[PDB]
Amino acid sequence: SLRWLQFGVFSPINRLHSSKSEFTSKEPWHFDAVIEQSMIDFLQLRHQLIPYLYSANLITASEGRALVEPLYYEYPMEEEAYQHRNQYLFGEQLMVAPITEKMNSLLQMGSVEVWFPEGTWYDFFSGQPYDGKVSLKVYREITEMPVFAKAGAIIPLDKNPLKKEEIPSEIIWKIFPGADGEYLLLEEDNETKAEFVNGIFTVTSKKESSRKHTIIYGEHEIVSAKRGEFSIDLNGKEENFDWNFSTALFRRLDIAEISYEQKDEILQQLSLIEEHEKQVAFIKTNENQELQNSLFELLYSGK
Amino acid sequence: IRAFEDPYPQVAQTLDLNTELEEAAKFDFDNLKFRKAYFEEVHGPLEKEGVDFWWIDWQQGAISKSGVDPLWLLNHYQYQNAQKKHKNNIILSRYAGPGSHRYPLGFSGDSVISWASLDFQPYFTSTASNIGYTWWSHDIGGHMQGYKDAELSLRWLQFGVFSPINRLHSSKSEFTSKEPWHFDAVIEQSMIDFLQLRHQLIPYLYSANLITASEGRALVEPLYYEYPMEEEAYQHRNQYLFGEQLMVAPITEKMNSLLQMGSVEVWFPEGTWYDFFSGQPYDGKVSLKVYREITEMPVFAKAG
Amino acid sequence: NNIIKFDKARFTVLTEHLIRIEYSETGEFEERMTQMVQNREFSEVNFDIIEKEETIEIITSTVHLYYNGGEFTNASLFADVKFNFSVYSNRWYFGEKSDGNLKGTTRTLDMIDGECPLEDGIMSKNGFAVLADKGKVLTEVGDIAGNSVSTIDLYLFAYGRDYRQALKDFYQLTGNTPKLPRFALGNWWSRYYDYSDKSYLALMDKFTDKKVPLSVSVIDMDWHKVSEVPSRFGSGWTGYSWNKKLFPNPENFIDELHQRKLKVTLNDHPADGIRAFEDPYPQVAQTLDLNTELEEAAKFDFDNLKFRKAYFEEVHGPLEKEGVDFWWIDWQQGAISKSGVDPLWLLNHYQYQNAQKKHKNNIILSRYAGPGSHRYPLGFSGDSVISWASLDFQPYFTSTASNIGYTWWSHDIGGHMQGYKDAELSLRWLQFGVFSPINRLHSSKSEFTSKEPWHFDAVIEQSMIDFLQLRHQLIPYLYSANLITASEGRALVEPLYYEYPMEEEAYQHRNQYLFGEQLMVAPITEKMNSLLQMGSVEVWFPEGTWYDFFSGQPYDGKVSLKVYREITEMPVFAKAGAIIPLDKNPLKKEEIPSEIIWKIFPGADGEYLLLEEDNETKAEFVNGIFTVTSKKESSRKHTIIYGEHEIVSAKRGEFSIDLNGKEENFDWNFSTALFRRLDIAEISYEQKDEILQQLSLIEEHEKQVAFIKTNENQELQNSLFELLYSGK
Ligand SMILES: OC[C@@H](O)[C@H](O)[C@@H](O)CO
Ligand SMILES: OC[C@@H](O)[C@H](O)[C@@H](O)CO
Repeated sequence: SLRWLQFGVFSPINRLHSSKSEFTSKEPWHFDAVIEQSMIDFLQLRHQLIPYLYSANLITASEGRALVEPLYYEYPMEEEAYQHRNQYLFGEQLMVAPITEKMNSLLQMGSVEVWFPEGTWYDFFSGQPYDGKVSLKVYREITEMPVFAKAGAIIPLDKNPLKKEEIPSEIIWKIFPGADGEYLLLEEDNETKAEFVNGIFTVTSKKESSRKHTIIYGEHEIVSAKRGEFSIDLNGKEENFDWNFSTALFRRLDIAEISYEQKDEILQQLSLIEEHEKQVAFIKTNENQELQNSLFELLYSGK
Repeated sequence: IRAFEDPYPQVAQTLDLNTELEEAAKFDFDNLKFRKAYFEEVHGPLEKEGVDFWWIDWQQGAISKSGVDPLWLLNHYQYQNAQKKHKNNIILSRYAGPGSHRYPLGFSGDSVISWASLDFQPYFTSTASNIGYTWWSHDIGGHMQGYKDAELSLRWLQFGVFSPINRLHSSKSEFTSKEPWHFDAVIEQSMIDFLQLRHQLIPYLYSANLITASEGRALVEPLYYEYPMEEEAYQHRNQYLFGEQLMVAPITEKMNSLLQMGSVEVWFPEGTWYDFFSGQPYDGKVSLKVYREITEMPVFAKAG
Repeated sequence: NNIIKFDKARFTVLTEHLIRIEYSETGEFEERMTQMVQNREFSEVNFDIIEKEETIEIITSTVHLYYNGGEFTNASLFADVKFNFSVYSNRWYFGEKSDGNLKGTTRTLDMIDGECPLEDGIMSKNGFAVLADKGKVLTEVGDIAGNSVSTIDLYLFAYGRDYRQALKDFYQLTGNTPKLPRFALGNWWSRYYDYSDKSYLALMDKFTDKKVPLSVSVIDMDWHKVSEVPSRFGSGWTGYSWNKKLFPNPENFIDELHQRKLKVTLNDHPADGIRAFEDPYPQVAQTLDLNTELEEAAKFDFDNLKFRKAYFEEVHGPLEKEGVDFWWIDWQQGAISKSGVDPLWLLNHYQYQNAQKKHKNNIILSRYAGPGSHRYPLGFSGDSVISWASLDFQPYFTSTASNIGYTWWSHDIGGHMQGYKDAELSLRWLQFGVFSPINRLHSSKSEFTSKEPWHFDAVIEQSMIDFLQLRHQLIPYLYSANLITASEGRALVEPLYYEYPMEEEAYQHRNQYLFGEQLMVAPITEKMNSLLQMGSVEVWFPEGTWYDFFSGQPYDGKVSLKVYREITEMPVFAKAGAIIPLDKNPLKKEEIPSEIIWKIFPGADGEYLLLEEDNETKAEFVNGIFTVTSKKESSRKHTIIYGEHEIVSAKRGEFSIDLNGKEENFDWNFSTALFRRLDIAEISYEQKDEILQQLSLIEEHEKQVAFIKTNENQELQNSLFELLYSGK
């Protein structure tokens, strides 16, 4: 039910529905506290995405571009773009690889094989980095979805998803460091251009308005509730996400339903072995094949 | 007490040791002067800093010149010495044979973390009453090695709350903490609820403690103590009487994923029984498989 | 000085790490040698004593040994080591076992299919071991004298993880291993088969035709009467009388083997003694005054001086006169004797002594007879079951034996009896055998178990012939190591933990070993994966740069890496700067090589000392300069191979050559190796094509590894990973 909702949020329309059974309600509070909270978080995220969704709607209607695109629309000459049936582009800034198989109980994580095009990619939620071009098995807890953004991506989010407003009074601009980027937010009665060029972020609009703009640069909120058109130099600011190998490794070993002797040995050897190639050699000896692939994803992001 | 230790100068003077050769005060509990140095000059300064009682952690065998197990010498003499610190003081140490119940508490040590270890422990604990050793303190959730399973940790804590002592402990792993918040919101909340319940039960537990001491009745009784002529009382190894008012059937096997519930076969003696938590009723005498979510434990009370 | 008495005990501090402990009811302590101990003369060492009325403590650099008086008990006699290898296994108690012992060996592999228990050795991960001396005392000249007056006699070893020094001082205490003769280090031929003189000589000539060198010709029990023995005598198992239908002129047959430069040994089953149908019986019956009309047997009795003398002079004597060079003592009839001395120990002790009258540095072939019996090489492990499990045990069994100083185990290469046919098992076993102390092919009485290479298909036969030639190329290296065992107490075969005592991985690769000082061996002891058409073993590479000795495939240490080989290749490695001498002429019958190849592994300095019968030759590699010198001059011609290329051919005398200009790199390359492994693999052609294309196209090493990580064949992932690791 939770994986299906994760997909629905990153689908054209997010309509919860069920047949006549007393037992098939999609109410988040039908489920346990963990599932309930994750469902509520995703349902709030859908409303946060409405500006991005409404803009892409106006693009479909005016320029004949689909919100959801097969990978081969953007990468028609890459063979891997035809080999990831459930992977897609979601508007122009986001790439989605939904987890659609039950978790491996030994890992306490589900997984999907992701194709990362040439470029630097970040997990939209965690900032975990990936060097494209590569095909890589990625693992997530049942509460986390594989959604990626390129260096230079700019995504607008409604800052007030619960407040009943015909158009957002406040937009968060979420920026992924490491390249130039551009987002055009089309609305009922405006257009707003966010530009990021040699570390300069500039917002302009065809019409003035009372809208207040929040800017998040990688990890850090730089500007809260700033009105009107402006420019800010982000060259001074920390470009790096907090995501780190050591923290992620500890979490994956800690949730895994494996032997404590194996957890201890993996934590000790990956902490002690400095050379990346010898860390990979160490995980290649592990008898649990899916555990190897999970540890490999962390070592590949951390390379 | 070896030559690097803080108390060594004082012990070396007391026992006439050659300090330039770094002569150790070797463990010798057969020796009156060694024991006196151990209690007065080694434990003494640590008790003056505020140590209330001693966890004697002996795993080095049964060899002495007297032929007396050093574990028995430690438990006997340290229990006696503990009464100078505090009225009705305790130790925490392994079982030293029949009569060593005079030196509570029992400490069962380095269990492997497994469903198997949990499934043995209620039987182990009630069976110990048959040699009068009624205060076993097990590492709740298991000590070492074994496998991670948050459900196992939660079932183990349910049992510990309805055991003689509820001591959370783990080995040296970064991964084996028994903190409730180590686990997900569901497991964490249930663990917190069970830990609160242990303190709710202290009046009951403390009253039963006075009964053990004055009347020779175990807190944890095998079913056959109350029902000696009932064959079913010999066929439910993990089922027990917990004081005089409660019957416990801990769940000690992983849940059936299709039901999202664990189960145990309970024998209900003649009479009307209720689930202590839910009020679910049961007409005895019957043997019935009972099912609980991982957050719920089978504990029963009779009408009245 | 180094002797302290207290109560009824005596303590001798032989080294800072070695203490003799004795108890005596009579106040007399034992000075005589024992079956085990040959020498208690050691240089004075420093230690401290705390002696009180009722207690003594002896303190060395590595142990506190305590005695509280009275009879030795676990409470009265104990010791703490001055190490922290364990949290609480650092105490020895008299008569108690502690954990950490790395084991030693056992009498035999008779009837063992896979693993069997071993006795304790003198080596422990926790730093101490006790070696009980339960043997009889010897006379000056080495005869059994009777019971020790030291009714308890123990050696406490407290060497920590200085395993090499423990073994050195054990050899000082128990006597060094004698020198082997060079002939023992070549290939032996053996088979429990009723050869005639003609059929045996035809086989030796077939070995020559097939380019397989041999040093020893074993003749098993069918040399003597078997089925002809009248049943009133018992069986034909014991025999001292030639079957004259098979060997009508024994002395001529043995001269024929001698003319082929082969040493000859006969199987001896001693246990039924010399019975009345035997050819030597009239002479033995005269000497021992037996009742010949009642057919009184000379029953086996090695406690008896007159029996031993009759056995040596009147039974072995005539066979040795016919040309028998040395004795295969094949005892499987138990440990019972009036003296309480194991008949196997008496045989090994006395036959090894007697064998020295025949030849300088002569040998026997016999089962292990307990601590000190390394004085009577060679070891014979006996009737192993022909199985993968038995081969998988054998490397571990062999290196572990060094922990009780028994360094010359000769296993039946390819296993002895029963079990199952598998040509690949036979080939893997020979690979190990070649890199073992002794390479003796042998088999039980089956028509189907010959170890002849031509028993097998063309691929297996050629590989077997190649490995059998390699054994003879290795005799210089083996002989030099043999002189090092005899002179310095260093085993040819060492467990990894002798060199790397502090590396946990040195305890985790049971079948991996150092073979002399220049080579590290990881034999494959499991059947191949048919999908890969390769077998594999997990290898621990210590820090440093390693090369496959055969291929020059490189490995950056420290790493644990699964390595894959076709059934025709063995994992043997050498470090940067390794120098290994090879006989250039393994098939030529020379008493010492006329020509040595010097194989140099580039990338560091190195040094090798080739010890011989009447020379020492030093090879030095310092800043790209290779230099050969010798204690004595000789006609010897030296060939130098530096990495891939022959630099100097057939150069005489001492000399120095600059190799700084020459190619250091081996040809071994990723692309060639990748193609070979994909090509032999029994996998889909679509997978082979895709792997070849992607690993060629993807340039970044980490993305090549990411590509192989997606492969659904887990073992193919590991095989491709080994290549990428070597190619990083
Ligand atoms: O002091 C460390 C010990 O291993 C303890 O943690 C055990 O609980 C003793 O049984
Ligand atoms: O003499 C026949 C024996 O069976 C030998 O072949 C064995 O190798 C002895 O162990």
